[PDB]
Amino acid sequence: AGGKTGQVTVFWGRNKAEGSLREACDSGMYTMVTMSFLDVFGANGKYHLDLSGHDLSSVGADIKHCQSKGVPVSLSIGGYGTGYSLPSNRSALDLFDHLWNSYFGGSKPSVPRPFGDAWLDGVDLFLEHGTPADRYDVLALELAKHNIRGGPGKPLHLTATVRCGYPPAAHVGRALATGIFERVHVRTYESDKWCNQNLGWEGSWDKWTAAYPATRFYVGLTADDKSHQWVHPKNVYYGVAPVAQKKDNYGGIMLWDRYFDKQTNYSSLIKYYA
Ligand SMILES: *[C@@H]1O[C@H](CO)[C@@H](O)[C@H](O)[C@H]1NC(C)=O
Ligand SMILES: *[C@H]1O[C@H](CO)[C@@H](O)[C@H](O)[C@H]1NC(C)=O
Repeated sequence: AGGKTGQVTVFWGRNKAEGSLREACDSGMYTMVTMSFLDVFGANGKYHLDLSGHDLSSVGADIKHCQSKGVPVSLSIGGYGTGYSLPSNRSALDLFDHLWNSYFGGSKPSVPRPFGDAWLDGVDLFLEHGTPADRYDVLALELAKHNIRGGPGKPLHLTATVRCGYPPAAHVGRALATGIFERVHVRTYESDKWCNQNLGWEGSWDKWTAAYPATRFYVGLTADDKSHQWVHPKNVYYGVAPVAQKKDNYGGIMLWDRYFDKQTNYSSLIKYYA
């Protein structure tokens, strides 16, 4: 049976008023910060990073500062938008190259590095949109092969942030089928009828965790106390946390997002139940 792990992953980059990345890591509330989102990519070779107006000039320094404090920083690709797809093996490999040379251990004269010499700690796949033609499995495998634990490089935490419902959309299922994802953040705060904190998340949680034994599962909760899917701390303590932790592959809690958490201080208590 699983149990508390003390792990709390939070999303950052959705609202410039949420403070700098450095501030997030300095709060001592998170064990991982995931920036969002690289929202444009595909078979045409055009890539875009959208951090909602945040000052990009200081992100590199903040990333390194976070890492020095033991807080890894990841980059989520995708999002709720419609500007991305990965319809071929070639497009998947080109995206890997772009990520590698722009944010990780790669270096190419023609490719600028948004955060300078900072080297990110992971990649999260937030694939709201996709088709059976997408090849996220090819991208995932390449990223997994660069998760080095005993050689020239550093660990790369490969994750996916998915909808509550099981089974997942085909393109997500194809990627997860590789079996090499380290963590999956199951969003239980979407309005999805039959599958959210109000009703059905537990059943889906059972299916998700059982289907991917090698992957650690995080319960995704919203820090927006105005949401109909918000879970009061006392209900996380006596309900959500205990139930989620019954599974052997429970990994922790994911929070959406830094902005909301900053306004409600949700993690102040939640980090103790994770
Ligand atoms: C694309 O990659 C997948 C997985 O490696 C492979 O099964 C498929 O044959 C590839 N498509 C081709 C033939 O380029
Ligand atoms: C949570 O703590 C912060 C500390 O700065 C405080 O500003 C905030 O008002 C608190 N949350 C509430 C009750 O709004």
